[PDB]
Amino acid sequence: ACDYTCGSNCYSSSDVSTAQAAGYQLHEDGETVGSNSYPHKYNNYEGFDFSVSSPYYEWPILSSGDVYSGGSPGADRVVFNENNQLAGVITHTGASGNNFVECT
Repeated sequence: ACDYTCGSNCYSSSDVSTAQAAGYQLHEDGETVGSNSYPHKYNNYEGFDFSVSSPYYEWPILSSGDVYSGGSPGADRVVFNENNQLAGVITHTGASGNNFVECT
């Protein structure tokens, strides 16, 4: 199981989906979290090979705390579009300017 082990953290790809509907439910609800709109749309440029849609989105995924709301996730950050599908787990720290990149 856990196919997204980043920073030495075998995250469950099935658990990432739940957190995937976390930043999504908010993006579609129009509401927001913390106070800076965490769930936003990612344009992508590095060089991925996702196969979902164009209008991606970013939101932090956790496996112990809970929905991002009172702390600082950063680094891991599964992407998505508007159906809680899954663009891929990208990291925001393993690349200059914590750019995003498939967890490898």
